[PDB]
Amino acid sequence: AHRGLITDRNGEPLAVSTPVTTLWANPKELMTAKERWPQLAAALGQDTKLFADRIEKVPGVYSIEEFRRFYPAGEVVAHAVGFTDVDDRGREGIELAFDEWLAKTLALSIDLRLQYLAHRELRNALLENGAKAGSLVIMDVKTGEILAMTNQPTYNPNNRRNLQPAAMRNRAMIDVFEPGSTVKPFSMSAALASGRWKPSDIVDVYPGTLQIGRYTIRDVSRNSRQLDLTGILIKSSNVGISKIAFDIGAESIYSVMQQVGLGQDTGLGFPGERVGNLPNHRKWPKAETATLAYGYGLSVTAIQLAHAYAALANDGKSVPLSMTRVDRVPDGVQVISPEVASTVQGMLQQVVEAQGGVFRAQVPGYHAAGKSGTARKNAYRSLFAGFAPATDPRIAMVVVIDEPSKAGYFGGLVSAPVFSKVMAGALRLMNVPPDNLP
Repeated sequence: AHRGLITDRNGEPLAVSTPVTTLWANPKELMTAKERWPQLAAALGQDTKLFADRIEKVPGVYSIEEFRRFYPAGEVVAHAVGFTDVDDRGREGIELAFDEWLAKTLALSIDLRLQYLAHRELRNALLENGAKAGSLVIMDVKTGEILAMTNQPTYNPNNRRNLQPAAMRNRAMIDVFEPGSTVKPFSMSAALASGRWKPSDIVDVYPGTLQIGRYTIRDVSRNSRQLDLTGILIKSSNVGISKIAFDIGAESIYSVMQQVGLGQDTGLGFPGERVGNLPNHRKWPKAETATLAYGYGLSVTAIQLAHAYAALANDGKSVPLSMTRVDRVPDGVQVISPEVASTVQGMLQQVVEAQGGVFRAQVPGYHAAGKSGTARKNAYRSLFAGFAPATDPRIAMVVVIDEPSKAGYFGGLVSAPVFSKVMAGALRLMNVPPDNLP
């Protein structure tokens, strides 16, 4: 049976059926032309005796047209597309998730142009920083479509030999990690929604440490005393966000993170896909309120993180995630009030653009918003999550760089230049008009 074509969103082929032949034979018609057996084996490329024992233009040898898959883009979309086995059955990715449907053309949400850009830049960043692995997710904030999803290391699905187990993992969907400072905008959304905090309110975070029993909350950058809420985000102050969290209570923060999908089911029927964990306590301990607020008290995937930022970018409205091309966009759910989402967007723009901010995440020609983070796995993950253009957001992106060995001090900000280059390239390919012109 001829398997359905898989294409990218523009009709580019990603998985195609090619005809193969099971040269079958009954052990009774062949047995009438034994003198022809050696000649068969010689053309077939098998040993005479092995073939003769196996049986025990040739009579009894007939063709049966069978099918097999090939992947025109190879390693570039290996994890999203996946592959079929010898018997042409979906064994990984979309091939497995849409197996019944395929065994009818299926258009993915992936834009192969953005996929080649993301793959290349993620690969270059891994080589420059001496990193072990990486992942990069690009989402259309208006449609919920996954426009690019790349993982490094990757494999060639057309050449499945000497494969390393590391290359097979769909990291963007299966690797669970603590998002760290990238979840502070959700902690800020709870603070703003509480009615107790405004962006201009000040928190005293000096000396960049805060003692809670035998536990010590520490900021990475410790040159601060009074910080407003934008400053807490710019400086990644774990101390500052913990004090806000003690004032608003962990329950308000847990609700926002739950609503944006952190540690929750994305709704995608993608095989292997992880959920991570968003803890919930009857009575929250002081240290867990703080660790939740600064991103160490939960575990998420890169897809959930991009999805959460896509909701923030889309004025607090969450559009369901999709791995297939979206023609009719679903209604979406208001997860953060639009006024709060709008204020948090403004602060995240300042994180990238303000003096002392993440300047390497700046996108030439556009206003961009985002937040960097480190995930302490010594070993760590460098993270960057953001969206652009900040005035009418179109794309949300998450960059994950695992164990950058060549990064010294400022190692945690290794993901920010990748976001800049991939965001600039994606917006230009998408013909997005610049919103930052002097």
